[PDB]
This record gives sequence, C-alpha cells and structure tokens, in this order.
Amino acid sequence: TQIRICFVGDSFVNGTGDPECLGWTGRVCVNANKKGYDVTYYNLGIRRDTSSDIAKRWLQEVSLRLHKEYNSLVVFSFGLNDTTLENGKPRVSIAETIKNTREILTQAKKLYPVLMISPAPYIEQQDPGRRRRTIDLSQQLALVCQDLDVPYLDVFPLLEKPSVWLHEAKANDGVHPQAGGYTEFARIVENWDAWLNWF
Amino acid sequence: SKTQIRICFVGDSFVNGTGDPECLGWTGRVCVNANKKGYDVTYYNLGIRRDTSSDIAKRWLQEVSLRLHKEYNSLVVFSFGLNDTTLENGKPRVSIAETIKNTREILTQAKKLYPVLMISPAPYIEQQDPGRRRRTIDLSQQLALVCQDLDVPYLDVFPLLEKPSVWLHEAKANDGVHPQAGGYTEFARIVENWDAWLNWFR
Repeated sequence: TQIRICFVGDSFVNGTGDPECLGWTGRVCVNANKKGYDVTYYNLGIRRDTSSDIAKRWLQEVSLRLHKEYNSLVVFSFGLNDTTLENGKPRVSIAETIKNTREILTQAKKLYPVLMISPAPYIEQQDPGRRRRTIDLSQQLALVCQDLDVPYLDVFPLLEKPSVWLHEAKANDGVHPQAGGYTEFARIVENWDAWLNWF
Repeated sequence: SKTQIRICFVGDSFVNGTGDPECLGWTGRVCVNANKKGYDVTYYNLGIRRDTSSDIAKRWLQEVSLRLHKEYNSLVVFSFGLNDTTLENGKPRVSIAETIKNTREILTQAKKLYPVLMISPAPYIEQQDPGRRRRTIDLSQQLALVCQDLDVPYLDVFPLLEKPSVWLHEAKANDGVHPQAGGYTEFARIVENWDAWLNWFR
C-alpha cells in the first residue's frame, strides 16, 4: 500500500540534532518501507513551533500534501515550546494550549485519520519547573485527545533516564538528542498499537 | 565547533525523495554529507509529489518564511519543472511561458531574502510521451537563462543522471518515474561536489 504521512510538530518532529537527518519520523517510515508499505514521507516539523504556530499553519501546509490522496495519515507532536518561559511566563498559556490543540485536532480529524504524540523530555538548568509544567500540559493534551477519540502516545516516561535521550541532548545543545535518542523514540512509536493499526 | 545552517529544499517528488526506501532522497543525503564536513544542519524537506512551478510559486514564500531567517545561516534550494511539462489532455500542465514567469517570480523574491540555489529537472522517460525528454531539456535551458539573468546558480544534473547513471534504470524497475537509493545517491554526489553548494553563502 501507498500511504502518505504528514508529521506536524516542532523540532522533535523535524529531528533536530540527528546527524543522520531522519529524526524518529524518518526511521518509522524506513521501517514501514521494509515491511513492504510504500510510504510517502512528509516531515512538517518546525523549530520553535508552539501550538499557536501549528494552529496557524497546519491546514494550509498539510492540505497541499494530502489533496485527493485518500490513503493518508497525519501525526501531530507539539507542546514543549508552549511552556518555555519568556519574561517569566509561558510562551503560550495552558488555556491557549488546550484551545489550540482542540482546534487543531477537531478540524484535522474531520479530514484525515489523526494521531497525537506527547512532548518528549527536556531538562533546562535555568528552568527547574519545566518537567512538572510539561507533565501537567501532557495530561491536558491526553484529556483533549480522549474527548476527541484521537490516540495519544505518551513517550515521556520511556524517554526519561535511563534512555539516552536526555544524555544526548545535554552533550549536544541541551535540548536536542542525536541518532540514539531518535531511535529510541521511533521504537516507542513502532510498538504503539495506534501506529501498528496502519502498519 | 560546528557551523549551523538551516536549509529548505523546495520542489516536487524528486525533492521529497519519493522512491528512496531510506527516506532521505538526495536532499537528506547532502545534509548528512554537510554534517560530516563540519556543519550542523537543520534539514527542511518541502518537496511535494506532483508539484509544478505554479504550485511552488503559490506556497514557497509562506512555508520557507517560517523556517529560515536573516538572523541565522539560511539556504533555500529549489528544484522543479518536470511536472510542468507533463501532458494532460494533450498539453503541458504549465505552459513554458508560465514556467518561466513562475521561476522568475520565485527566484527574484527568494534571492532578496535568502541565499538561493536552483537545480534542474532530473530525467524521466515515459513510454506514452516520447516528447518528454526534449520538452524537459528545452525547459531546463530556459530555467538556466532565467538563473543567469538573476545571478542565481543553476546546477544541471540532467545529463549526468541519464545513462549510464542508475537513475533511469531504478526508475523503470520501480514505478517508471522514481529511482531508489542508488539514483538519489548519484544525485547527492553531483550537488555535494558543486562549487555553488560548497560556496552557498556567496
């Protein structure tokens, strides 16, 4: 089969940090290809994207890739950057994050089969509050996803130490892991029933 | 320490890397090569299957503007035109005059904002359209002229990807159009060795 997949999200969807230039998204597509699927891989991750940034752009971008392509899938992963602190406040408030996510997922599912994947871990010396804010936000994402019958993958627990994810990020730029980290992410997705449902 | 760069590749299936089971295309491969040569690349693939120069003209500015910035090392690379020349109901999807107009508009706007490179169409042999190769070469020559008029570097991969390159062999053995890892690796090698790619900032 010939599925077209759009991956929409932030740096972690882009695979920022991976010298192999695949991210997790490229790797799960390579693996679907080995299983005899014939995947068209559309990565639409953008560095620094919040839910607000995604809400503004996703439809006009995704629609051009999936126009009259009746075998298609859209995978969203965002939220990390919403909670980044600027001038002591989140880039996007939690109310806005929820609003944004509902709006994005509600419209998306009317057009395409949709999946959502949680924020992945990020440790930041100056912001010891980030982990807690991220987990609280993730639970809000899961509630939205539950209301909308959108499968939600929580990758956070399985990418925390002892995973290489946070170690590779710390050695790199503090934020983005490399090939080993993205490989671990891809394997979580490859084991997700909602993903396996397609492949 | 590594030189950071963000690169948007804008075009059609051949930019997407359609057919490459490794999910890199030539674009991912040249980025991997840059990473080995001292860069730290943010790789933005913005290829779309079936895209013509008109599709590109309409979307490129808003998509690239979200991914590149004057504040950091940025590069946009365009490669398109094959789909313009596809015959639908007996005529090109996009007329040669329109391809030229679109290309001038795209490149003129782009070069004002970011470092830019253009790469020619790549070979496609289509049994029901014997005319395709000549139309493609004629189109490529017009793209080259626009690029020369605008001081935009143009890479002509076309003659280098015809036989004995594996490009067309892999394409025929697959879906008639899209090559696989071998062919995209050949394409990457040409780009990697291009002076303008090496000197993208010039």
